[PDB]
Parts: sequence; structure tokens; C-alpha cells
Amino acid sequence: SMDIDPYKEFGATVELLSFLPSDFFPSVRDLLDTAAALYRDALESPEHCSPHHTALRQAILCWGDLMTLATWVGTNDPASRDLVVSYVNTNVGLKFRQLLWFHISCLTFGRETVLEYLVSFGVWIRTPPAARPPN
Amino acid sequence: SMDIDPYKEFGATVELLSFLPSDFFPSVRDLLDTAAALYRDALESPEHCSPHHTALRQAILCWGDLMTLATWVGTNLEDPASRDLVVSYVNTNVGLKFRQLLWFHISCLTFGRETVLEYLVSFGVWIRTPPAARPPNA
Ligand SMILES: CC(C)CN(C(=O)Nc1ccc(F)c(Cl)c1)[C@H](C)c1c[nH]c(=O)c2ccccc12
Ligand SMILES: CC(C)CN(C(=O)Nc1ccc(F)c(Cl)c1)[C@H](C)c1c[nH]c(=O)c2ccccc12
Repeated sequence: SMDIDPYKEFGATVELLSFLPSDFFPSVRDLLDTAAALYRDALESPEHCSPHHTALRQAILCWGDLMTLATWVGTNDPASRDLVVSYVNTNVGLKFRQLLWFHISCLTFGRETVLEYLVSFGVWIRTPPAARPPN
Repeated sequence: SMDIDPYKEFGATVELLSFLPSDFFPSVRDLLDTAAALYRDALESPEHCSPHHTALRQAILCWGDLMTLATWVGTNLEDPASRDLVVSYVNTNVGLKFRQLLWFHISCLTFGRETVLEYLVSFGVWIRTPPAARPPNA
């Protein structure tokens, strides 16, 4: 195979994004709604806009396909077609939660802010509750 | 919902790429291999390179996710009848989608966006002429 990192050209890495815990990311539904509310305009645009836009467009579309597949599985066993769709939110979901979050956040607050923040938050959430400064 | 066209910002549309028949596109395997042979250096890079490079990166990765899911489903299905109907679905539907998109991007990097689009119309016209009357080389 090849070894491409989605975050590489954006000055980050898969390792770095996994530094944030899995329960810090919004939902996929919420992230898609937010992208729409903040960016539908530019996302549906024919202008490139920015590399972030180009990526996010593909991320959204890709989540599209993944679901259409989990849909088409459950529309083709109540404990099996239900546990297939469960795997998606388990695994890929985290993947997209990260990736959507990264791109929306980078468009909304700046790439640099999103990286400063991500490290601070990982350090901070790993400090045990006992001694952790104010939320 | 949102209505995003992967090709829109690249001066094409889903409609237009559906103009070429489904058997004109190389396989996904062949398209990935070609992306690697020609572009692995740039694809692996930290530079943006071009919007195409950005887009192709995501396409490849996405295909990656789709397979890891189809795999996982097949190694969890049990019946050999039903592993046969899962892999059918992916070639039928998502494959064509990715065959188009991988192709569009690779070719655009290789021969230039305008060429790719001239050619695509020429071919769609030419292949739709019935065989009887159609010239030799598209
Ligand atoms: C209100 C948000 C700033 C909260 N938040 C977060 O990213 N949430 C969020 C970010 C992007 C989203 F699309 C959605 Cl749906 C949610 C995190 C926790 C955050 C907190 N504080 C920050 O200073 C910050 C800066 C950049 C990026 C994120 C943050
Ligand atoms: C050698 C290619 C120019 C052949 N080809 C094609 O698309 N093949 C191809 C294109 C992209 C690929 F990644 C792979 Cl693996 C194969 C088609 C038939 C083609 C033919 N003639 C053309 O003049 C042409 C121009 C632009 C794009 C494609 C073409």
C-alpha cells in the first residue's frame, strides 16, 4: 500500500488527533449540521475556497457513502444488521468525528489555535481530576 | 441536507462523469497502483501541492475505510452465499463512484483538467454512435 496521512498537509498527524480522547469530539450528526450551518454556502460553491474546504467536502461525501452501505446492509437479522451499524459508530465514527472536527475547527478558529488548543487539552484532561485546575 | 458535488470545484459534475460508461474506467486496484507509481511522493508530502492532490488523498483514504468495513463484514458473516452478495454490492455501486473519482483526479494531474474534459465528451459521443457506423479510434 501507500502511507498517506489526512492531517499531514495540514500540519498535524493521526497520532496527534488521537491525543484528544474519543468522548471530546461532537457527534457526526452534530458536526454535519454545524458544517451546513456555518459553511453550506462555500462547501456547495464552485470556488476552491481553501484546502480545508476541499478536504471537508470529501469527508462529508465519504461519510455519505459509508452510511449508504450500513443502510443497504440493514435493508438486506435484527441482532446482526443492528450490530453492523453499531461497528460503524464504534470505529470509523471516531475517525470521522476527528476529521470533520479538525476541519470545521480549523476553518472556524484558525489552524494554529486548533493545534495549541489540542495539546493543552490533552495535557489538561490527563492531569488527574484530583489536582486538575478549573474546567 | 447538503448537496455537494465532488467535481464542482474542479469544473465538472457528477452528471458529466456519468456520461462515460461504467466499463471505461480502470479498476480501483489499478487506479490506486497508478496514483502510487506516479504521485506517491507528492501524495505522501506535507505540501498541499494542488487541490487535486488534496482531493485524491481523501479519495484513497476513503476507499481504505470502505474496504476495512467490507472486510470486517465478510469475516463476520459466516455464510459463503452472503459474502458473495456483499462484495457484489461494492463493485456495483461504491466502486463505480470511486473508479470515476480516482480516475478523474489522476488523469487531471497527468494530462490536464481541460484535456480530460474535452476527451470525456468526445468519448461519450463516440461510444454512443452505434458500432455499425462508428469510426476507429476515439
Ligand atoms: C465551543 C467550542 C470552542 C468548544 N470546543 C469545541 O471544539 N467544540 C466544537 C468545535 C467545532 C465544531 F464543529 C463543533 Cl460541532 C464543536 C472545544 C472544547 C474548544 C474549547 N476551547 C477553545 O479555546 C477552543 C479553541 C479551538 C478549538 C476548540 C476549542
Ligand atoms: C493512456 C490513457 C490516456 C488512456 N485512457 C485512460 O483514461 N486510461 C487511464 C487514465 C488514468 C488512469 F489512472 C489509468 Cl490507470 C488509466 C483514455 C482511454 C484516454 C485516451 N485518449 C486520450 O486522449 C485521453 C486524454 C485524457 C484522458 C484519458 C484519455
